[PDB]
Amino acid sequence: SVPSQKTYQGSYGFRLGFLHSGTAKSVTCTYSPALNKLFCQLAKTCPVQLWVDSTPPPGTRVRAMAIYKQSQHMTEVVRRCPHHERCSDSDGLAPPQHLIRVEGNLRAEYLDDRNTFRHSVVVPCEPPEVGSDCTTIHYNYMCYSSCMGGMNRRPILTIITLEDSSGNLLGRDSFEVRVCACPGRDRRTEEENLRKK
Ligand SMILES: O=C(O)c1cc(-c2ccc(F)cc2)c(-n2cccc2)c(I)c1O
Ligand SMILES: [Zn+2]
Repeated sequence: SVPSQKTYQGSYGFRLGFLHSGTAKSVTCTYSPALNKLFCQLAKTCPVQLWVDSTPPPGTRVRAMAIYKQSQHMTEVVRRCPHHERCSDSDGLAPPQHLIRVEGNLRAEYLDDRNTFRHSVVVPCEPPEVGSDCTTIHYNYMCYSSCMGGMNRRPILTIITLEDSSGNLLGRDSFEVRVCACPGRDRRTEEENLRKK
């Protein structure tokens, strides 16, 4: 009915990481550690790092799913709004209803859960490239937080799960997301609101 959001490093020490992009007016994606919140523009690249202490087995996968953050909306499926689901911006792989896409990975799979109707996107784990210490997934969010008939100004969380080949849980992390026109300004505003409180 509601997916768990409990942080769980698990046996492999799984956790996310984010770049330090700053809060200039021109920034397209920026992460606030104080808020545990990603701010991004519509359909722009959101780099999310995956970190582990030890290598999970071959066949491990990484899934992303959005849920509403407020408890009174958490049973509602997060989906694209009535406008964006019809705007024919498909990449050939993501269903037009899905909020979260993975960019530039032909092995991404998109699930419409047959029991919960929730959407998710899952990719195989791949080792870091030589010279790197982590792997990065590039996500896109395909509706604004404000879209009427969709998120409708309600905050969402993205839950990232590390899963075995059967889909069993190996690790979990999460972050809030706001999809907005000016992520740098909005991050600055919300961090100031937190400081004043
Ligand atoms: O250091 C490593 O060997 C390493 C290895 C993997 C990895 C590679 C292949 C596989 F099948 C399962 C896991 C990995 N990873 C990729 C997505 C989630 C974690 C990471 I981050 C690593 O740092
Ligand atoms: Zn929309």
